[PDB]
Amino acid sequence: SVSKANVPKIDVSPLFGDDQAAKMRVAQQIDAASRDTGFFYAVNHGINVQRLSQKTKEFHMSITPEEKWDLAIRAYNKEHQDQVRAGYYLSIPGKKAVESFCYLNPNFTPDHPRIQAKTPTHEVNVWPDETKHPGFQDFAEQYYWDVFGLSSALLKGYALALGKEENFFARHFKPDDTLASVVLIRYPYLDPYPEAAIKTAADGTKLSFEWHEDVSLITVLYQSNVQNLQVETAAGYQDIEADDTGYLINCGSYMAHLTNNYYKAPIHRVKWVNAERQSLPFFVNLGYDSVIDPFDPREPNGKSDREPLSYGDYLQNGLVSLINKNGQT
Ligand SMILES: CC(C)[C@@H](NC(=O)[C@H](CS)NC(=O)CCC[C@H](N)C(=O)O)C(=O)O
Ligand SMILES: [Fe+2]
Repeated sequence: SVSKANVPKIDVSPLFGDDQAAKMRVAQQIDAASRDTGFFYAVNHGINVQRLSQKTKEFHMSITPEEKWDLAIRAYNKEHQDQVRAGYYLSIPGKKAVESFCYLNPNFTPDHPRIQAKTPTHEVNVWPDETKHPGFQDFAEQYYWDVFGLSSALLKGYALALGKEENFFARHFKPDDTLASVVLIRYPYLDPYPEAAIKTAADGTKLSFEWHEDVSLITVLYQSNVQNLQVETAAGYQDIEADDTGYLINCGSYMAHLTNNYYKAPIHRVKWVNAERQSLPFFVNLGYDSVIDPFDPREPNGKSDREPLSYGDYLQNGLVSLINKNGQT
């Protein structure tokens, strides 16, 4: 009754090199996937995902309630009015299964100009005690830059796919000001599983997270090997097969805006599965003042007439809207 989505595996290794024709062949595959279901797996990416999964598991399984309160975002701890994005998102025993830890650009320090100006969406990361979680902060900050590098290469592929010079997106994706985030999500095995944490879709499917478009330019996702994602097509939802060696890639709504919906942001949802698993997205966000003039690849002259949208305004509105529509995570 439920079909399986065509999600190609694309070797992205040429995007790190200087063979221009091989890069074009990767771009063609990105274009094709982006115009079909909107998802592809990036393989030969060079990231040590075994260590990513191990270190994340050690953190999730060793952190205590005391530490979670100390790291909690404002939604769970009224004392932390400056932590809207960065920190711990608590589970609620008997009611809410998912829990997660979100961190932002490690360069956002108290001395950073955007932090000194109190610009919305910029926060300084909070971390657990080094002595209770030795090496965790070092690993997590290094991971940020590893996935930043992969994402920068992917953005070159997207640029070439759309007929632009390879730095068209990447020039706005900078270590000093990127609003990109990593979220380390734990979906636990629970017996009994709290019914309040299961949502029923219109078609009767039991869900952990309802349909949505991503608030991102692109989303770069690593998940353990438990099938859970579905993508909407005109003929209904289709299952995305899991692969715990690759990164699952899709566009967010900022890409849809700037391409006049040529690359749509695919609508997707998370099925309920009672299994211990990890979901580790990196949301590729630009800088607060980054603006890309919209264009329409379908038109010879590329004219669009959609309004340019500052990334900061897009992100602030998008994060709130997603909470209002799909709930506080
Ligand atoms: C579908 C997965 C990416 C994951 N869902 C998610 O991460 C969902 C939907 S994309 N994303 C969010 O809630 C937005 C988090 C943004 C983050 N706090 C920030 O300040 O940047 C899951 O497994 O639930
Ligand atoms: Fe998503």
